[PDB]
Amino acid sequence: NDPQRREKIIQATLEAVKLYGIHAVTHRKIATLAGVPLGSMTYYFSGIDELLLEAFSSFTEIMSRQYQAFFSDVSDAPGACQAITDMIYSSQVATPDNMELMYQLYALASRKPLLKTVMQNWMQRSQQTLEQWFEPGTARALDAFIEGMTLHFVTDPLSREEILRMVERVAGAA
Amino acid sequence: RREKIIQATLEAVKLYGIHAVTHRKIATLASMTYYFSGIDELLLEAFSSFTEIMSRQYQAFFSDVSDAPGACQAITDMIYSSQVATPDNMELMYQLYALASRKPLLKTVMQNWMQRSQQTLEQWFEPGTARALDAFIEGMTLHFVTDRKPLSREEILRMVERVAGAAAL
Repeated sequence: NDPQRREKIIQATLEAVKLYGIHAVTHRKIATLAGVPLGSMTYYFSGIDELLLEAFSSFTEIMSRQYQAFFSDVSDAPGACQAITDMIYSSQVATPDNMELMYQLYALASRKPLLKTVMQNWMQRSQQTLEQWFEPGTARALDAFIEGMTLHFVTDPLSREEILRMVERVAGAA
Repeated sequence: RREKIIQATLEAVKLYGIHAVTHRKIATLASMTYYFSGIDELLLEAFSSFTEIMSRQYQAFFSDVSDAPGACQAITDMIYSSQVATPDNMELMYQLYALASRKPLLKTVMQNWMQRSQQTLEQWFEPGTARALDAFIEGMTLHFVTDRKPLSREEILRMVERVAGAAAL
């Protein structure tokens, strides 16, 4: 079955999306990107749509891990305000490759429900992280504020000390 | 008859993909090579016009607001309204954000929008609070599109008032 080469194909599909367009993603294009035979495409996946769904799925699991990374050294809610600030301060550069792919996924999800399922599982994770030090009502508000705050750079402001003080107000703690 | 073309472009974009869009698939959805020559032209014009009408309506939501508490109620209504439905043009918006990252004129038109929304909220809130309110608003509608567990009007208003802090009258 060869799990590593299945992973490669998903990697190469993702790479074939950020590079050219999802409209352009074909079996041949991905196989030549993955350095793999045409047959492996049909052996592992039932169709381009299962493949795209898996690649987007894996893209969001990457993000989730890039997300909970910021909470490595967080014991407490005050440290969690700091990690949130770090994350919003740090991801002001770069690159809008992920964010570009992600806004593509938000819009596509509103008319492809398998993809919406994947989006939901991705946000469950973010909220679950925050609930380690906040109650859901605060976790939910902080998640939304983090997501909106990130947008407000993808168009283009603003100091760490200032980002921290907005976070601290959305959290009201300590 | 540019508006037919402008809305066809917007309709095509939302009706199956961005890059997908062709000068024909647009043409059937409402001169093309003659009026509006470049297919990317076109998107710029459609998205600009879209961004201007979106920005105007958001402002208009606050037309009868006189004060900060009123403004917290208005924001809560707007956020709750977006959750019980989900607005017409939220896909085009996420598409917009995707293009803004790649093409600088859409970054600039988007930029002009964000300061429009902030200028409204600055009529009652300090720009730090106005900035946080705008981001909270944007991030909340993004969450709706997915769709997380629904929030009551009561929960949103409590959240909005926290983010506004003082005033609260």
